[PDB]
Amino acid sequence: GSMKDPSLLRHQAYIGGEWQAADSDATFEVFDPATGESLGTVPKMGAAETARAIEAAQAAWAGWRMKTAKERAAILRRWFDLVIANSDDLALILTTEQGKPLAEAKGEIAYAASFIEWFAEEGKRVAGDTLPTPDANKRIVVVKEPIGVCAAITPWNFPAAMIARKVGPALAAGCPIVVKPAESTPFSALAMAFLAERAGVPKGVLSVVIGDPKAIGTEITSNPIVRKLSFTGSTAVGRLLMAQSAPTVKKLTLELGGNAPFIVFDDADLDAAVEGAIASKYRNNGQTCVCTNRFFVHERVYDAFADKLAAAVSKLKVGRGTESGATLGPLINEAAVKKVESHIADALAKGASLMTGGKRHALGHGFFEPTVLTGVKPDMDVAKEETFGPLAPLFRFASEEELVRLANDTEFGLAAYLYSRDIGRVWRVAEALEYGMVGINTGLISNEVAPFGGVKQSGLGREGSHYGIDDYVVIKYLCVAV
Amino acid sequence: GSMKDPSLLRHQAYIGGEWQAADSDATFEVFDPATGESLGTVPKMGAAETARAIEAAQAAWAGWRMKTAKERAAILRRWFDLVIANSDDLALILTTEQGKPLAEAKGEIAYAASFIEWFAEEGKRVAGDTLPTPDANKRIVVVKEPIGVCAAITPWNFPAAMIARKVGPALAAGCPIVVKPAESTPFSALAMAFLAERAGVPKGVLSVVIGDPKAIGTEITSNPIVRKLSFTGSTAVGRLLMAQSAPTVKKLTLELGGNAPFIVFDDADLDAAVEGAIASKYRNNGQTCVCTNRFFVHERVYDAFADKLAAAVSKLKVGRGTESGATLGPLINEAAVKKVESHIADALAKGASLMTGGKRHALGHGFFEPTVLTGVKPDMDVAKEETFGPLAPLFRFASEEELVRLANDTEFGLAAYLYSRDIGRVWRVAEALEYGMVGINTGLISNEVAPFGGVKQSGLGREGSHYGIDDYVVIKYLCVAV
Amino acid sequence: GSMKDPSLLRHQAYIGGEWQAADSDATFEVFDPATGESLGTVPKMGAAETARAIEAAQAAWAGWRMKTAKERAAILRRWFDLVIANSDDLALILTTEQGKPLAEAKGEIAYAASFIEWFAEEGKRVAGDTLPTPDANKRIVVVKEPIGVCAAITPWNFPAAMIARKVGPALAAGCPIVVKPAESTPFSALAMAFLAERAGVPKGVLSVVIGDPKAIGTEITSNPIVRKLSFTGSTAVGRLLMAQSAPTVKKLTLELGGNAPFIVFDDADLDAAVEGAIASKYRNNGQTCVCTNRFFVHERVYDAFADKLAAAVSKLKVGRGTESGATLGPLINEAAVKKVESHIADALAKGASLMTGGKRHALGHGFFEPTVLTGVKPDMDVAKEETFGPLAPLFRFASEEELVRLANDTEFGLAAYLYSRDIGRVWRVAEALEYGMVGINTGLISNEVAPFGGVKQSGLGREGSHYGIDDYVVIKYLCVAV
Amino acid sequence: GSMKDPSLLRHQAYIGGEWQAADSDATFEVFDPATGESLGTVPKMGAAETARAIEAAQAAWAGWRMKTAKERAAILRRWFDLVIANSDDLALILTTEQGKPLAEAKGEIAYAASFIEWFAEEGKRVAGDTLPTPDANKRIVVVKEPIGVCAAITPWNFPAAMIARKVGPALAAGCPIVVKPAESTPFSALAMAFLAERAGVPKGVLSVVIGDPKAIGTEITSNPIVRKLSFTGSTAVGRLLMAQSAPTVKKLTLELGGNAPFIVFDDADLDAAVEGAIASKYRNNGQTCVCTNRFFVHERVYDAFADKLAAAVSKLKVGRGTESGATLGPLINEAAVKKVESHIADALAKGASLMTGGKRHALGHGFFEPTVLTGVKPDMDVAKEETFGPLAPLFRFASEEELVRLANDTEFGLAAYLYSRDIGRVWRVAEALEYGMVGINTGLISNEVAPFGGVKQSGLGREGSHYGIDDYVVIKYLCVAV
Repeated sequence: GSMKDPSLLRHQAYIGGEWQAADSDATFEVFDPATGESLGTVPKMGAAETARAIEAAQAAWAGWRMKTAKERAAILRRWFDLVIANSDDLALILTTEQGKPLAEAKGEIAYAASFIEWFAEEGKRVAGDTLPTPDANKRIVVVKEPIGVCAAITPWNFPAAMIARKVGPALAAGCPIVVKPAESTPFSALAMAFLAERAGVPKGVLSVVIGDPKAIGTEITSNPIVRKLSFTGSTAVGRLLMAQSAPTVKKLTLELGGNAPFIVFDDADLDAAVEGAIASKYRNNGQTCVCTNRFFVHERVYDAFADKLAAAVSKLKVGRGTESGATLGPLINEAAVKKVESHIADALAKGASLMTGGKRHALGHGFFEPTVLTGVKPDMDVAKEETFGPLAPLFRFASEEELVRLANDTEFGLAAYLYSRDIGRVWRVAEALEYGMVGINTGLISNEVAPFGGVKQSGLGREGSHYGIDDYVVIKYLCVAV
Repeated sequence: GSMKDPSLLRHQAYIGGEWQAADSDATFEVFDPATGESLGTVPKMGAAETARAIEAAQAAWAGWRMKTAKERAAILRRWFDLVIANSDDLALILTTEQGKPLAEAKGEIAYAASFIEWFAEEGKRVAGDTLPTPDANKRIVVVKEPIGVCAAITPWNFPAAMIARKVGPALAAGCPIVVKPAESTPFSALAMAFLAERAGVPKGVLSVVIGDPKAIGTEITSNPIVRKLSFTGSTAVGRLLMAQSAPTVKKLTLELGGNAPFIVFDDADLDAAVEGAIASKYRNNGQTCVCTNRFFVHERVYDAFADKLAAAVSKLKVGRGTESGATLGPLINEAAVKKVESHIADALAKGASLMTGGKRHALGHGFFEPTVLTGVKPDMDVAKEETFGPLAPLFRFASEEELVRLANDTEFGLAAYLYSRDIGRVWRVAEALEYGMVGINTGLISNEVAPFGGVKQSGLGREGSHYGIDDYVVIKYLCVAV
Repeated sequence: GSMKDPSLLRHQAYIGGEWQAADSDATFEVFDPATGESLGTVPKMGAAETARAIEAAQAAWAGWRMKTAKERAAILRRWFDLVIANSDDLALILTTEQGKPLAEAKGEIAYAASFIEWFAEEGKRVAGDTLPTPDANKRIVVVKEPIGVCAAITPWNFPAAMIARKVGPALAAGCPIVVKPAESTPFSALAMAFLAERAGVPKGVLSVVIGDPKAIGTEITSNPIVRKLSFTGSTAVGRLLMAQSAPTVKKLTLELGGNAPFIVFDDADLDAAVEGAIASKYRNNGQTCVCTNRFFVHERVYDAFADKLAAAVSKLKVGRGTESGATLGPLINEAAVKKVESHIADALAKGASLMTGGKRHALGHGFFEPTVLTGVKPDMDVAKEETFGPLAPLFRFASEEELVRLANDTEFGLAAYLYSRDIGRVWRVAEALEYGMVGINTGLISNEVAPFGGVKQSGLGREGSHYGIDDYVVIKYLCVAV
Repeated sequence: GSMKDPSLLRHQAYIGGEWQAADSDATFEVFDPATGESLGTVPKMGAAETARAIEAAQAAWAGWRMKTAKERAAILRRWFDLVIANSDDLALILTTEQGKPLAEAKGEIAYAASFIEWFAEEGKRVAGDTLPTPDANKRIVVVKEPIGVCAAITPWNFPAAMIARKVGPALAAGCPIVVKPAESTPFSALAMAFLAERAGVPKGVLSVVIGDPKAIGTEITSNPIVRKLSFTGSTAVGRLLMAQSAPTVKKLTLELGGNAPFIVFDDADLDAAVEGAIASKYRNNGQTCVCTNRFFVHERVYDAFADKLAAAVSKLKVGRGTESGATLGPLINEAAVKKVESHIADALAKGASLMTGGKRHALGHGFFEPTVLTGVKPDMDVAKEETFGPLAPLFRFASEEELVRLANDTEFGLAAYLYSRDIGRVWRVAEALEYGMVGINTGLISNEVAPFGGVKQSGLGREGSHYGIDDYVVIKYLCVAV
């Protein structure tokens, strides 16, 4: 009702090119995380409807792959344009359902938009090889072709970007895709589906399914038609999805939990590290995959860094995403708040000091006071688990050799940040760090052209860049007798 | 004992760079598939020995990865030369335990060697990117680094080559590897470990563990130290290994089962076709992963191809691998023979016809008569199972639409072969075929410069070429503030 | 004149981002090649004006290269959109000043636009390297940066497309460019430049200089600020420009003359070969760099091919470009008419038989009759020179060995065309052909994704594809102590 | 004389696979630059002898290109294996003919051999692409093939490594090569040619021509058979060869002259910067092309740098190459000595001061005292010209912005060196420097895996790395109708 185009808010799922309600007419409700008020209902679908979405995708494949990359890119770039054109609404829809301040959601829409554009262009560059033959009577030619029907289970913390990142490459490679978005935040996904429809995406090529994650998830992983699956969420769930895809040996991309260390050295520019700490810890209220989970600060600047950070934090305003000056929104749901409190409680019981914040905000719901902790030790839960909230735990380190042992002492290896001004120390530490991504004197590393992903328990594959499309195609060796 | 160097025949496993028997002193016996005799005993190890193997690898990693690509190349190249130098003995050991003729045994050592050399060279070429930044204040640098400790489980059909194909890339990358080879053929695996040891491979970088396939398998898949696992074998086991590797989200390479179509068209050169048929079918007594399973012949040339194939097959000489003039050795075990008999009896029952062979060979043991069958229809078992024996089942087709349907009518998609003279037809059929590898006017396609692997249920990833090494490295994004 | 945007027609040059007359008010006239009428005037500049353009490009470079690839892509994309939006006007200017039919000029405007788009995207993908080091205390990083001020000299046959193919990859790579279009068709370049102003290309980044070919040329080649030059035209002038460019060791793209053989084999589809002949021979009245210069038809199908070619030639309509249905415009000038005459007269004199046309057309001016010749032999002038007109010289041949020798008996090696069905003969002949580009069973091969360029005396470098931007960047190796 | 294999010293040229004296039986003499004592005679050949070597190259091409890359690699690896095994004598030949210390000569042998190895491996990896078509009816296939007959003209500073830098990539590409080495140091070329003959390099594939620089060069550049030319030497000669090659549009690789700045910033590790000064200024007695020509040291560190520099120069023992402890052999000839003295006198005349050296060494001939100069300004000769002698001229600088202007105030741009410890500065400066190669906190940059070459008047193309082979091959685009 508050949009230039209210038909962007959808209360039906998108199955095989058609807008539909659940087969049983079951629906669940979606609430504004800041106010708690109802935003309406969406379908509560399951295995049967997902099966139809998968079949449709299979039936849509031959016609979609038969197009040139240039043609697919004409549709994708039309989709891109529509996303740009409806920027203000898409952002409002997102802010309302997910929480983040309008400025951040407009960032997310432009961010999302750029993945569509990037993969439109990449589609035209998926390239094979002609190679030198080891046998004179033979020639070697290698081509690439879409893998088949793709599926993707996206999370709630970036309800729009996550759709573009997973839809973009599949369609660009010549694949149809079935997407199950997060139950918390389905509107942003459906808003994308609707604009993709307008752009001229053929029926079946794109499906957004909404309902029960075990029912839909189970169908996706057991269905032999689905040849590749992408999942961005918790490490725990990702391990299970790998197990359920094992019977049909699916090609997997897994984007799992992190535990980002953010390292402020002896010789770092302190102010800039503080600028980069606010960005890497407090944007999206600390709920991103890439968010700092552990601060490691050198003895010799610990005291000075902590003050500067405490100051910086106190200039951040908490309030509803639609209010001006507002930079920290609510935590997504009730369970998110209880997690932060748990980490704070564990730290306090183990000897930590509350520098600032530490409790729920008076505005209620998901709002939580930006928190800084000092004297954080590695026996505390925050050393081993992700907070997913606005909490800055500061560990102390003495030596570069101790740091690397500290930073790496974790199951996960997604993002990592490092502030130092010495060229040789930067490399030595960056190289030693078991992480897929490393920010060097920057707190913001995410973009469309760089390969995004983790190592170790943070999963498999890479999204964005020229590396992004690789997982969505499969390779063919042609050995030609001459 | 008929070797220039009798110490190549090993009866102890190679753990952490130490020759050791099982912790409980247990053993199992290896037999000669051609003559039934005893080739000796090897350790029957299990979990605990594999665990020490795995820890040894981790202990060895820091040192091995800190060598330059060139320094690693030196050692691998010495191992190459040592494998070349000891070709005859390696060929004898291989024939003795596996069955294949000496010519094919020597063929494999040569093939195995070229992999070692190839990856030695590739290691010096594993490369990252520098990409144009989307932010003026930042710089994008991409680097590649070893994933971690690797594991490989290899089969018996190529008990030397498979070792080079999986040890080679790992080491080149900068990875240590634990290798559990087939219990039917362990000596080939050990002999190269022995030659690798002499080449200067430091202790812990290579292990060859021998014994209980389930116990050793479970240890490998559940151990968190193992970050990537390669497996070549049956699709049924591949699926389970992917399930078992899930709790740790390991990088998987799977070279699983196939169901190769050999395709003879209207305008094929029949004499060339028959030459390719014999080679793609009767290599290694039909026991390669890429062996023709289903012959599809066009109705115009069906009777002529059948007569020419039948005549050629009947002139092939069956004997023990060491016997000069013999081109067909034994099937590996009793189970293999019975499978071939089952496939024949099945086809015969359903109305097919015997053209040559069909029975077990007078020499007994694993010796089976090279067999050709006409009148084979898609309802017969061999249409859906791999034979892994010297059986040419001739199916029949009329059109180009029909053949694509029939050839792709399987869960598998490894190797396929296509004989036709029309360029337009060649490309058309090569694109429509869902296989990772396609021979065009040839029946021999396997080399070290071409990427080897399948699609669908044939597996994940590629081996050989510049593609082979990518699954042993992990990529790192560096965002550098400017 | 009679266009939606009359201001698209330009009568001033674009020196350093500002529209200017010659320093000395001098001009020269431009005439319609179909009807001889004065189309208006354009400046007659030289060394002085060219030096300001060059000096302007250097002043603009710092601010242009400082933009992200993303940003430059946007500006080029705005230019792309305008080129598409104004497609109809830009066609008529092109037809009016060059002569080719409207359908063809429209086709060229799209071609031209597809190039702007392509390099907009390639600009974002110019990539360097991180390499495995051969000395453990060092690290190798390769990066790529714009070369510097570029210059381009373009021909008259594609006066829209050539501006796109040279301005596109330059600006995309971070490079400024000074252009001198063919003084026979300068409006099409000026129009493009005008739309680039509208797109927001910063003053100095683009310059279109018009006037004395030799003075602008000699100033381009003598000036040390021009670090790279791109030339598309005759081999004669290409050889001179390389020499003039030696004292500053410029980077050179040279797209020179060809002598394209059109090869029709024994077992070809005759009807597709005729379709191929029409498009490769008579499009833009035989005035393209890739236009067939010599037909080689197998003895066995000579008459059959000649008859069908004669029939299809007669089906073409000669007339002015603005008239509907007209498929053949005039030859761009009188000297071009005299070249065609010179070639025909020589063929007859040495024994060739005329089969259609052979003289100038009734419409006068540049109009010449569609011409086919038979009994053509290697002693003829057309065997060694490019006609650049609607002349189809048919040569005879009796074998594969003989064809390769005939097709290669030339100093040139740009485009070549081959019609055959036998997979084995295609590869043998395609490989044996000393040409940069080979069309197989097609007569049209020009597009944005493929590397366009020749070998031998046809020049150096490649335009388009991902190879196209590479000559516009210089590579820097950074050796970094650890 | 005193060499394990006295037949490595050749007094005859190598033409088309046979050792010949000139047609006219003319010769000229080769002296030791440390004693003046005659080392023997070599043929003084001309056009006629070159022309033959070229024709023999054209003849040998087909049979050389026909071999697989692996087959060519086995021949190149035996040549590698013969250079390593005979490195002792080859070093001694090199010292004797050129001057540099025995130990340095050995480093060059191992350096030259590394190139042979690298390209043997690279030849196996020359790759084309398969690209996504913009037209459904067509397929895009790109292959690479050898360019044809290659010529190389090599200088004296590296009489062995330069041979291998040009021959390796050529033979690996599938080309034959005619090499004319420096008239002053021909024995390294000839010894390696001899080894190549023994290695199994087919006759005609490699020729080494000795005689009149002007006569041989002119034949090479005028002959249309020669389709590409690789040159390393002075910029002046480079400009002439590009002019001479213009009538036939030859593909050029030009490694031309430098003007390297070694930059010592405020925050450098001064001891390490000295270790890099010594390594970049006095290696090969200042006679390398990547030699430091201009030292730029910051105001704060100026004094302290100079003191430490002279303090390391005193440890450097000038002596004949065979004497133990000799780290500085003689310059090549009197003309080089006259040049060093020319700069020193001009610098003194304009204000500079002598720190150490400044005179001819007692030993005479072409030995010269290692010289350091303080108070050098831009107005001096050594500021614009290359010394090619042991002369460290120390320039003073204040701001960063100033340094970039001074460092780039030259037409040349091969190597640059940069010492600084601030990550941000290293990147800002290294990006701003107009040079093909920049060394970061190191004086030694040259190796086989990195792209070697310059920008601006320093030439065209790259040597070593995967980029090295690209200039030896040609791109063929195949547009296949399907």
